[PDB]
Amino acid sequence: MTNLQTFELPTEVTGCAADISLGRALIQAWQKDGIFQIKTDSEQDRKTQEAMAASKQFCKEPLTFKSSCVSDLTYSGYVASGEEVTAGKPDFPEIFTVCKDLSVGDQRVKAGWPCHGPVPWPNNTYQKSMKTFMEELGLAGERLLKLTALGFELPINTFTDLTRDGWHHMRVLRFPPQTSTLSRGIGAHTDYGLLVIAAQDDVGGLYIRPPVEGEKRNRNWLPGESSAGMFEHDEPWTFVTPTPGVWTVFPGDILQFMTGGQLLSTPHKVKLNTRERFACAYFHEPNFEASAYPLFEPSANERIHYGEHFTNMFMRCYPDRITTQRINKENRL
Ligand SMILES: NC(=[NH2+])NCCC[C@H](N)C(=O)O
Ligand SMILES: O=C(O)CCC(=O)C(=O)O
Ligand SMILES: [Fe+3]
Repeated sequence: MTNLQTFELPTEVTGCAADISLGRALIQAWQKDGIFQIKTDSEQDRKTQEAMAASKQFCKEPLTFKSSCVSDLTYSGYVASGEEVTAGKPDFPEIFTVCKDLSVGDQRVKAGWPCHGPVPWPNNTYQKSMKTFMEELGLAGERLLKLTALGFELPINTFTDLTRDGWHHMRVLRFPPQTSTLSRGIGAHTDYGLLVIAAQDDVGGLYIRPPVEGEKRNRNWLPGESSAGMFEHDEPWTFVTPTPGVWTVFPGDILQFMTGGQLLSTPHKVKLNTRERFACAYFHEPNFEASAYPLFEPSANERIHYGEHFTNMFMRCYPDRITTQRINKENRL
């Protein structure tokens, strides 16, 4: 598409008539374009800009310091440019991943649950900026999930019943400038949870793939059907033009599975630009222990254990990271 649809969400979603009309409109936009925008208010906008500023300041730190912000208990922390792999090929942003920030005193960490541990924060100002941002993003994700259930004529809490203490996380990204021979930022892929809410500066680089009539889509939660790299050099790829005062929203793997493909996990990719590009991707996820189920295929026994999918995905992102080594050595998976 050449112009994405932009919506205003209400502060509370109760199931009123306007809620149902909006929820249906959001679903139709996903089914046509693969993505839509939501307007941010003054607080959401500010929190977004504060997160971007903290990201830029952190990236100015020496590489030796950034590399120390790592954990062997959680995937939270720093990812160097070229460390992450998508379809076996290195992605080139530097990243700070924020997963659920759990103390070593948390019962799940004491029990050795995979991926559970405290964030290796660079400092407390950075910590406050990202946690405040993710609180705001979580409120938007809960609204979007209630509206999605209403748009499908499902009980309003269908999806939010799966996101109590949800495994929400965020990737804080800086993409370096391109060269004459290299412009790959992140390869084509689909994300893993229910929703992706994303924000970006004014530089530009994100492309998404809308649903395509007659195009079968891999089911990225299954062994031999990874979505990484698929369609990477074939049209259509919609450029997500930087637009002031909005976040973008598209579905992840769990929504595709639960809706039987009536929604599709939106494939997307990032190209390096002539300038460095800052972006934040937020993932509104089920509880780590939640089992997603088919909504429209009754008598279906299939399930996705979300925590298993997250753990499998991040191990494939970072096969050599100390986090992955400890999972392997201690057979946490
Ligand atoms: N942790 C992520 N969400 N990474 C997004 C990029 C795709 C990821 N490297 C993959 O192979 O699936
Ligand atoms: O750079 C972006 O806008 C999104 C990056 C992304 O897809 C991701 O981190 O999952
Ligand atoms: Fe992504």
